Amino acid sequence: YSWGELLGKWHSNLGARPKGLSTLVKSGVPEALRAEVWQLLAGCHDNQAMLDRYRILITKDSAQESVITRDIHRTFPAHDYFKDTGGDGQESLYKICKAYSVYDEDIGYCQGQSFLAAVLLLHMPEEQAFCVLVKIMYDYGLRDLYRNNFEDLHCKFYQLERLMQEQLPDLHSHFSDLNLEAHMYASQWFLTLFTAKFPLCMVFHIIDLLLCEGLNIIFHVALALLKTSKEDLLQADFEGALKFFRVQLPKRYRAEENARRLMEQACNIKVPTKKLKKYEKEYQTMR
Repeated sequence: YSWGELLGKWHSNLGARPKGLSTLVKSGVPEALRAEVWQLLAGCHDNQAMLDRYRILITKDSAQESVITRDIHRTFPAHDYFKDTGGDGQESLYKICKAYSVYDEDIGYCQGQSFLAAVLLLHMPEEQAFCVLVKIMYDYGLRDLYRNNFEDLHCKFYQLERLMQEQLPDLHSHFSDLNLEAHMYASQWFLTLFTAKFPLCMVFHIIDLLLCEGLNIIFHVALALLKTSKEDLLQADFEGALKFFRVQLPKRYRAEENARRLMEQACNIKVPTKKLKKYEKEYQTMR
């Protein structure tokens, strides 16, 4: 089945996902089609109200200049589009982040959010990147992870640990012996959607899957990463395991072949909503 046939049908029934979308996203959106598909998946249709709002938000001043500026100078600094500090990429990135800090009047701009903005900007006009970023934060519930001094993120750490305990017991046993807990290695995984440390070709694939199947995909990729790395991690001590996550693990998905396979593995791995429910309740009652 093809993206050509699928988009043809999508465009003739705008408010409804056509069949076979999931199987196609699983293999990955062709780079060339991402601007269009991502905006379809997120329910962005060249909105005029949002365009006019954005043009006003980029004229307002933000409290988080310094947090944004800090993040921008370290967002994909080896990529040609973002390398130089006076460049059009960084400027556009600045406008997006500044517009989000004003748009979201409870959370504002969050540390590491510029990595996600950048991924979107690479594929679409600045302003469209803003709209998809707003969608991901609000509709896909990414901003809720930050809410309440990170309440729901902590819940999500518990869930991954219980999933690991059920699906990777040897690794869970070894992590238990080391007191290596999920909040030490998995915070950027959940908060930045891997865009904080992982390679562009890897994270583009992540955005494909997230926008289609929602935030639960992070569980799938986290577990696939842990599974493929089992033997490295099993021989690691405390400091080694963290150094492995922060430095060695990202380098392994720099190429399109290794990124494609990991997403395949992530999609074969089952994270039943029921089981997530179970663990969420377990956690909820604790506090």
